[PDB]
Amino acid sequence: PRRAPAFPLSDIKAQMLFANNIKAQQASKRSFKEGAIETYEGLLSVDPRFLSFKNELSRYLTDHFPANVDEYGRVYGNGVRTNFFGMRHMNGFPMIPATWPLASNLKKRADADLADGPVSERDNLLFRAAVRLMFSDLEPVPLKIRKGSSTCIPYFSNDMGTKIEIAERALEKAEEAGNLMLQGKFDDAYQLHQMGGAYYVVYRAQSTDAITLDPKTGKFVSKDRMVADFEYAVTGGEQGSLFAASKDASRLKEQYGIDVPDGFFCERRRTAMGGPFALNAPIMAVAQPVRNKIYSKYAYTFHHTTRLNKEEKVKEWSLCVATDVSDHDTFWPGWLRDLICDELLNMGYAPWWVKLFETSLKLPVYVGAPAPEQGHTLLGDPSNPDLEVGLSSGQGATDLMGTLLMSITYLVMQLDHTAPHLNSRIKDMPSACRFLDSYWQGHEEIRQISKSDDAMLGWTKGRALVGGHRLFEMLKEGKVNPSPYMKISYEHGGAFLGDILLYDSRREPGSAIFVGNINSMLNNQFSPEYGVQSGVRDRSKRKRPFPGLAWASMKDTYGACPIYSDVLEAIERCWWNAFGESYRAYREDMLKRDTLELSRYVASMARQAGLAELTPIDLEVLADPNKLQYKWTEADVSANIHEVLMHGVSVEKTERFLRSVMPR
RNA sequence: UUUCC
Ligand SMILES: [Mn+2]
Repeated sequence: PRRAPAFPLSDIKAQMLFANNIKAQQASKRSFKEGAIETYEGLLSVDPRFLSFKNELSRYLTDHFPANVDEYGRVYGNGVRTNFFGMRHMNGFPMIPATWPLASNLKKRADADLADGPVSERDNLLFRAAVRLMFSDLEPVPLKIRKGSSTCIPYFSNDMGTKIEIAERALEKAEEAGNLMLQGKFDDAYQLHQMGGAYYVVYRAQSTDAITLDPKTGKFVSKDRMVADFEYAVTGGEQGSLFAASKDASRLKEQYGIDVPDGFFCERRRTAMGGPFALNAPIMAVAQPVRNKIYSKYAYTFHHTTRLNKEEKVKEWSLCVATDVSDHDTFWPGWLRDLICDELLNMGYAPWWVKLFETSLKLPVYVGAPAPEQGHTLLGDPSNPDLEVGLSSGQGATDLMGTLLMSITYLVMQLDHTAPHLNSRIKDMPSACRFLDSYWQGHEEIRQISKSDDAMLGWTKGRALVGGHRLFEMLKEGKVNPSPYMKISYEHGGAFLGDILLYDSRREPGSAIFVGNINSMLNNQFSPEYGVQSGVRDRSKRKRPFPGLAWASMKDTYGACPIYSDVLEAIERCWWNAFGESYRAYREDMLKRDTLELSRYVASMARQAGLAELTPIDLEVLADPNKLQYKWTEADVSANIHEVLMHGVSVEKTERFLRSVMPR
């Protein structure tokens, strides 16, 4: 196919993406930046003591607590699934270069042998039924906005007052914008209502990534992460190249004079996309009600809170298969965007709104700075959005899009390889809807719990069970992809939304339990993805508002991990060796300070009443709001806490907008 | 100095 058109920042098509204000102009030109993060107040991620501590702790834990994962990927025993070398990165210094995002993934899907559409009429009915059950009996709620998040293109505002106006104006003009777009007038819709333009592409750190220690050599080896250069991204991989980014941290020595201990590497960087907020608002105003619906009526499959919440569902199963999807977002199929839109139109959704939604999934991307001297290039033409990047992370319903794709993909897997007898129940729209409605409520012999690309597939006793074992066996074999839609395999060390499924000697769901992933405690405490941003006065606007609070929820979140005690002690000990102080005491102080600071933000918080009213979820979220993105939902957090992090647009304004969008 | 329960 066509190479995607590309425009340098100086071109008028890219200039038009940035308003005439300093923030926007700076965001367009920002060059590649790196530097140690402030892991905790006053402590840099590359401080020699800190790196010395990480070297001792990581070797020690790996030594004493080797992974306990069987050949079917189930974890048992110490609850450890891999070594602990993941903490060995110079946080804040990225691998170079980061990837150019692929402008079209059609070829990437075809070459991996994935389908370019529903392969059978049955699958077509199931994807559409997913749309009818998800988008149908919605209740308006206010549109909530994350504090301090940017409106990206074209204003790049972080001001709540300005964001609320942008959103309200957007709900008011979405209809006119959509209609413009239905007429092919995208430049007009963008110019008049800022609905269009591009996603603003930033690079985020995945702070821990695999590292192994080669026994032969005595040297550590970091996992290679492949990246696409510009030619490759704009040609969907037909030209250019895909190569291993460089994680070597040696350079930090001559560049910054930072001492780099042996076996420490640069961080894996991932692309992140900020959507043009005027376009996302009208999408988010539908998305939230959709979530409220599936997390209530289809709570069994989609609403996951605690380890025990998950556990209750899974222990009733006779077989539990922990799947893995490779690179979900970039393999996500545009044909599903078109199928969902087509079905929304059949259900009676406003065409103008469907068009806004369709366009949000075909938008050009403005690439910032993947490496020193590269970037500042707009991929795709905003005048006629036609990219196929897969799923953009900043689209307003990204989680729902991944969840609809995968939930149906895993059901198909179960039907295809284990439950042929259920096919006669899926004959037309009504029966598809009935069957999927029952399956999602956990009422069938095949079940699943999922969220985007994480899931656990279940079989109760019955006809499908024997097929379930053959599927599992097929996955263990790993030679044949069990799905025509995405690359599915089994998770090496089964886990679900952060909890590892700990199996005893019987290796059966009924006697298994969900424990916290101890390695994640270590990633969160010693390799955060951001520094403490102590320069940002308003903590509610920071990426890590109250880091100290996580100490208070630690026992609750990881206390069930078998080596919990051991890990806390190895930490205390290495921290002693490295810093001459008690880590525990260090965290109790951090805990007290943040606990006090938090009352400055909580109205109902007696200007010093404890943390008495806060749940463990509340605490993890206050220390790391990102978990509200990949793990929990607004509804899982105390309302007074929710207000610290979010602000809403009037219920009356969203209600009126939603009435003009929905069928009935 | 920049993203979506
Ligand atoms: Mn998993």
